[PDB]
Amino acid sequence: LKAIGFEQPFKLSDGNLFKTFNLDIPEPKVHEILVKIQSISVNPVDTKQRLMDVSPRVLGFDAIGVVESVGNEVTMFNQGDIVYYSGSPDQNGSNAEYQLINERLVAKAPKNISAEQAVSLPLTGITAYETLFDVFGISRNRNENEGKTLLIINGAGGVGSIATQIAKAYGLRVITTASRNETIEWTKKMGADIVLNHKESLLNQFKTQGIELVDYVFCTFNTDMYYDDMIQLVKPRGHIATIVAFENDQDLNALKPKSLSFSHEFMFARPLNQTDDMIKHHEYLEDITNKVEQNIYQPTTTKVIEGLTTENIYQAHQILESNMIGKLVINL
Amino acid sequence: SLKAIGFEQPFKLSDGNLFKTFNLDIPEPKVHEILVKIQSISVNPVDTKQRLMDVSKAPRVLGFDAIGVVESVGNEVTMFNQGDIVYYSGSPDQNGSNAEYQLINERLVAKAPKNISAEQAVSLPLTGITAYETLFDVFGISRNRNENEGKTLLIINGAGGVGSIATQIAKAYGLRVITTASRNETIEWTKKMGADIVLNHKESLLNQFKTQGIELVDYVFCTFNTDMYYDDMIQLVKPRGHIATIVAFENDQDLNALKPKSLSFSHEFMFARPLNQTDDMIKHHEYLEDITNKVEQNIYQPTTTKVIEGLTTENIYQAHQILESNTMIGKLVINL
Ligand SMILES: [Mg+2]
Ligand SMILES: [Mg+2]
Ligand SMILES: [Mg+2]
Repeated sequence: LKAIGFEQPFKLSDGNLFKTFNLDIPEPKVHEILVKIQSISVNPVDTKQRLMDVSPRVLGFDAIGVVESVGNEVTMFNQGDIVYYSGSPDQNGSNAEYQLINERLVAKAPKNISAEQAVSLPLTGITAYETLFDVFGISRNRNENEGKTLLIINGAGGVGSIATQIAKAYGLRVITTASRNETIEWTKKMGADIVLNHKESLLNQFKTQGIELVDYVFCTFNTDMYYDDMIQLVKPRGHIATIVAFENDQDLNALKPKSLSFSHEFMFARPLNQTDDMIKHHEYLEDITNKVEQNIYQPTTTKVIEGLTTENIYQAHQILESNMIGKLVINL
Repeated sequence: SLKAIGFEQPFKLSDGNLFKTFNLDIPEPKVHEILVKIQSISVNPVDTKQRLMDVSKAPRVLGFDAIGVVESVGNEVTMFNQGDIVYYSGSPDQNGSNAEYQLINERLVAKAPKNISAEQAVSLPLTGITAYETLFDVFGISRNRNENEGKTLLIINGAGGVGSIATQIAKAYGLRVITTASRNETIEWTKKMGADIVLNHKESLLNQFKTQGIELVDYVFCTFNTDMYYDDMIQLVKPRGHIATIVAFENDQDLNALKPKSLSFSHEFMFARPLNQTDDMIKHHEYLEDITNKVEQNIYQPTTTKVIEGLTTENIYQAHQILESNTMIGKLVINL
């Protein structure tokens, strides 16, 4: 099988240091299933994971494809199944013709949309579900979330786009931020109830528009810039979280006056730590599938590139690092 | 008129006993306020920190733990009658308990337990409300014992005021509690409070977990020197776990250290509810009432270990010195 990888970490200005590789096709460990890949997505993380040492390295943490084979302990899937998933950065990525993945991290993909559209959803969707249900602790019952408001700083990114949809489906009011006609229209398309401009004072906008302090705040870009804003905008005893690493250390005492909680969401904590509850990833992907088939969620692919090649993956990293509305996808 | 102990400007204890005795009018309670004739008070770390704040209008009167008898009530109070024996903590934005009388909103008060003395009961309001918020609000433990069984709390520095009562609460609600203590006095005391396992925070905590076969914990909170133990709390908590402090950091911290295990970090502040006049201020009443019920059932024990007799400037000063020394086990009380 073919794969795109690298031997050492690099910045793009170093040059295109992706190379092709020819590997075997293994058999699936007992709870593993083996997947022939149809399409993949590129995520901020691939650009971040490209900088780490190499213990080649093969990136890719979004995939959809057809189940080639499964292991003797598999009860969840069959050869033939069209499945999508994210996986984990300590196993070779989806940047390959074939890929091994544990069954508990996978779900059948929706069939009422194209493969290239459905593959916009696994990494971003799992991340958003973990943020809403595990971190913030919203109810699976829509009525129990009545009166709750979520603020998403940067609604137009991959996680922002799907989290908006999920939060709406589960009964929340969703406020997002977007600062140009293109990102404003997109977040509105995703279901935002109120759109604010993150390049101008947010608290001012809350005051102007009569917006009360929010239950939960979720930052998806430049958290250093918005740490104090998140604290100002959340209600006492509320909860703020990020999915973007900070560039600098912060004052945790700033959380004291309102007795706040701060969470750093990382969707790979479950697989990386082989947690008892890795199955939640399957459960979240399955809910996504159901809601896509119901037309409650819509996919978020806006750019498609054809061919899993070193020139392509490099271009995709150039694009991700420019900081995209919705998702970038590559078809094999 | 009423005697109150207070001060005109923030000061260090090295500046001497600048507490002063004031003669003040006895207030009348507003609609939902009660007027309490104070019997006993406790002195807490927060007293010593608040003694460093600018005084907006003189004098500043501290004191954030009280028990006494209801003298009167505002005209829509329904939760209490004249004569009721009640206890509470209150809030730093109003005159505190270092006085013969005090006003407090009814939603922040509960009747005290009847089976222990006033000097024992007053050890409980501030530490207990802080422990209930940490466990129920911050960590989100269940009111249902079964939902908590199989879970473990670690308390770093377990023998202080909040650590003492939290150990009891957590045990009552079904958790395993691991505490840390590093000298004979504190080890014995935390065991007496109910700790299942006691570890030494002067030695590698992770090495103690490995060698004793301790699984990573569900919840960690730190009651002293959080800068020193931040990285430890991250090491010892389970993936997607929750860590918290009730004391301020000296230094900024790397919040990316929370990322690998997708962790939550909370800074618990007991006064956030009254200071923001939150809609759910009644939780303070609710937690104080649960403490009273469990004391009367002999499930919780009071934590007073030192008593000073007399509300005087000398005694308040001596209490501040004792608290600043960070050597107290359990609680220090002053009887009026
Ligand atoms: Mg299932
Ligand atoms: Mg929670
Ligand atoms: Mg009641």
